[PDB]
Amino acid sequence: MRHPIPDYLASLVTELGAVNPGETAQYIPVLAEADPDRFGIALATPTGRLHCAGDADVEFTIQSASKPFTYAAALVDRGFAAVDRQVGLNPSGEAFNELSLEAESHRPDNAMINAGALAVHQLLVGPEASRKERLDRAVEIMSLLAGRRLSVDWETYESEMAVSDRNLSLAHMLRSYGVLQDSAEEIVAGYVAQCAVLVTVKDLAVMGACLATGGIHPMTGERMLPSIVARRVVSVMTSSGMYDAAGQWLADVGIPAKSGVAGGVLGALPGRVGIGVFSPRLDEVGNSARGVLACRRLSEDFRLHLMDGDSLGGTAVRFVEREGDRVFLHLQGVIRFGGAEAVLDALTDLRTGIRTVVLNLARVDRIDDVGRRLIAEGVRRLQADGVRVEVEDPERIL
Amino acid sequence: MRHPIPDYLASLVTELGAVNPGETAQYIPVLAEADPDRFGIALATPTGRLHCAGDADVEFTIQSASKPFTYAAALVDRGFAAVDRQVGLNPSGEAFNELSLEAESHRPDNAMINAGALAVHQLLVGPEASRKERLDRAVEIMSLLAGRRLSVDWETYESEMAVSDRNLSLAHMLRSYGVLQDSAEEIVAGYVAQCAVLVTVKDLAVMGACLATGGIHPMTGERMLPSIVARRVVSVMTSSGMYDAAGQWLADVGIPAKSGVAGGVLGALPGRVGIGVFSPRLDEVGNSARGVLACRRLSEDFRLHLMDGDSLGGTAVRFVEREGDRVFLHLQGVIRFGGAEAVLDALTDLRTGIRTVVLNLARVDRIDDVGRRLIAEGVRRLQADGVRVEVEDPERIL
Repeated sequence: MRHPIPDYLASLVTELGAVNPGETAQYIPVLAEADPDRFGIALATPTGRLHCAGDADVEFTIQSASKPFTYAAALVDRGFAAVDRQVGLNPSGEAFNELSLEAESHRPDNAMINAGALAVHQLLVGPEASRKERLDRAVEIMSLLAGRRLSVDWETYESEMAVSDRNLSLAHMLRSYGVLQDSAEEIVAGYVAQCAVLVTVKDLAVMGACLATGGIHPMTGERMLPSIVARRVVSVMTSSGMYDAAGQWLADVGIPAKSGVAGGVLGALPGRVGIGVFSPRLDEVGNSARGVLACRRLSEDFRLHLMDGDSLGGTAVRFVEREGDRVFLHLQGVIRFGGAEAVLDALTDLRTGIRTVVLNLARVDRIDDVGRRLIAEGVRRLQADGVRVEVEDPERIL
Repeated sequence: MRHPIPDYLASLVTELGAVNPGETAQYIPVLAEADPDRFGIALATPTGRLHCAGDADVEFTIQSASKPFTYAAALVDRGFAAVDRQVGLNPSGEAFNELSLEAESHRPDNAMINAGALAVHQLLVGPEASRKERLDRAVEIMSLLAGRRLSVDWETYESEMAVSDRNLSLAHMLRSYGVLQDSAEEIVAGYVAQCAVLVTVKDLAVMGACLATGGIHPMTGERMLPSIVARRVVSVMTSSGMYDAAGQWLADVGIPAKSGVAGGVLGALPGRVGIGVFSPRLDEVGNSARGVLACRRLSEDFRLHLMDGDSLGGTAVRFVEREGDRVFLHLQGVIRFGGAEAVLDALTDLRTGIRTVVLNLARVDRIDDVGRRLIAEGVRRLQADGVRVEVEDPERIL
C-alpha cells in the first residue's frame, strides 16, 4: 500500500491552495516579484521518514527562520552564561523600545527578534572570530542540521543590504549599550547573508526534526546538538517565535515555530515531528498566509499540539514473566523519566521485602541519563533485598 | 524493594527545606500568621501512582491556583466562542491597564490574571445562574478532578472580603465595559470564595494530572474533561501562568504551572505528570519561594520539561511476524498520531503492490480519533491491494 500522510498533505495543498490571500514582502524586488503561485509542505518524523507534497523542493531564502539555528550555534560555542548576558528570554514584538536595553540587563529581549539575532550573530564563534568565520559558522550549523551544504543567495543579500537602515539602526543602538563589539555594518552584513541562506520546505522539516528529537539527526541518528541546547531553542521558539501573538498561537496551534518573509515556516514539535511549509504571500503581520494556515490544520486534524501528551509511559515494560523462582523483565522504547518511573513501579510491584530478576534491554532503543540513573538505582535496591539481578544488555546501553 | 521517587522527593524536602526565604502573604492575618515551617511535594503519574514527601497532606487555600479549573468549567458550560468573547489569550502581568479593555476585544487579557478570573466566574453556569449555582460549580469542578468533595475556608473568605478593594475595582471596570453583567460585589464574592477552597499538595498533583492526561482522571480512568478543553487550559497555564516571567519560566523550568498566595503551586506536564507543591513563604513576585525552587529541581534532575519529547513512536508496533503467507502485526501503548504514523509505515513497508494481515490490538491501551481514522485508512488501503485484513480486537476499540 502507499502511505496515507503524503496524500493528506497533497489534499491540504489543493484545499488551502484554492486561494492565495496576502502579499509578498514588498521591501525588495527579489521578494516582491517572486512567483506567488508556489506552495509546499513537508513533515519529517523522528525515525527518519519524510512526507511531503506540492513545492516542497523549491529553494527560497530562509530569512528569520535562521534565528533558532544561529542561536543554537552560539549556545554551543560560548556557553549559556555568555549568551544569556547578551540575549534575554522575554517574549516581545519586533517593534523596538530602547527601554529594553536600559534595563539592568542591557540586552535585547530574545533571540527571535532582529535585535536579538544581531546580538547572537556577534557571539557566533568567539570573541576573536572574523566576519568570515562567523558567517560560515551560521551556514555550517544550518547545513549540518539540514543534512547538506547550504548556499547563500547573494542576489537577495545585495538587494537587502541596499535597504538595511532599520537593521543598521538596531545594530548601532546595541553597540552603544555594549551588546555588540564589532562594527554595526559588519554584524548587519553577517545577519543579512545568514537570512539569505537558501532552503526548501524539506530542509526546514528535517532541520525542525533535529530540534524535535533533542538534537538527534533523524536521518543519521547522530547527535548534532546537546539536548539542553535544543530544549532552550525550542522553548524560545515557543514563547517568542510568533512574537506577541505567541499566546494565541500556542493555544490555537501549539507548534513551536518561526516564519520568514520569503514565505517559509519552520516547525518543531518535540518528540513528534519537524514541519516545513512554503508559500510566498504574507498576511497582515508578516507570516506566510497559507503557511500559517497549513500549521493550524496539521494541529487540528492530527492533534499535533504541544499540550497533547504522547508518551511511552508504562509501555516501557514490554512484559513481566514469572517463570518460577525468577522473574523476566523485558523493556522497550525510548526510556526517559516516564518509562523509568514505570519500570521502577514494576520492580516495586514484586514482593522482595523470587530469587532472581533478569533485565532484558534488547527491545530498548535508548535511555537518557535520567533513565539510566533511575533504573540503576532500582537494581541496587533489588540486590539489597537479597535478590539476584542480571542485566542482559547486548549493546551496552545501561 | 521500595520506590525510589518518593525518597528523591524526601531529599528535596530536606535540602530545599534547609532554608526558608521570603515572607507569607501580608495582606491578611490568616495568611500572614500562617505557620511558615511547612513544606510538601507530590507527583501524580498518568497511570494512577502518587509519590509524595513532607507536608503533602496539609490543607491550604488554593487561591489563584483555582483559575485553570474554573476556566475549564466555563469552557465546558458555555463553549469556546462565548468564553473567548470575554476572555482573551494574551499573556500579561497582573498590573491592570484599562487600554486592554479599550481594544476592539473589550476583554481582560487572559484567564490567569484576576480580571480574567472574574470574567470567567461570571460565565460559570450560564446567563441565568444564581450566585450560589456558580460558586458550587467552581467547587464541583475542583472536587471532581481532586477526587473528593472540597470545602471552602470561610475564615479566609471573610478576612479577604474585608480588604477586597482591588478586586472590586477590577470587577467594576469590567462591568463598565460589559464583561460582567451581575453586580461587582456578587462576582467578587464568588471569586474570593473560589480562592478559599482548601486543598493539599496531593490534591493539586492529582488535579494537575487530570489536565496532563487530556482530561482523564488517573485514579479512575474516567473522562472528566473533553481533551480540547484540557489542551486549552494547559496552553494558557503555559503562556500566562507565571505572568510576564512566563518566557523565562518556560525556558528554565518548562512545566505549565500556577501559584497561589497561600504557598501552593500547581503543575501539569502533558502526558507525564501532575505536580503539587506547598510552602507558605513567597518570593519578591508572589510565588511560593521553595515551591518555585522545587519545580526547577524536578525539571533539571528528571528532565521533566515541556520541550523534552517523550513519545511512543515506533514502539506502537510491538512486532511484525511473517509466519508464511500471512503477516501478524501486534500493536501496543497509547496510539495517537505518532504511533499511528509508525503503524502506517509498517504496513507500507510490506510489498502489497502476503495474502492476509492480522491486526492485533490486545496490547493497545487506547487510541484517539486521529489514530483510529489513520489506522482505519491503512486497512482500507491494504484491502484494496487485494489483501485480506482481519482485525483481532477483543475490547472493541477500533
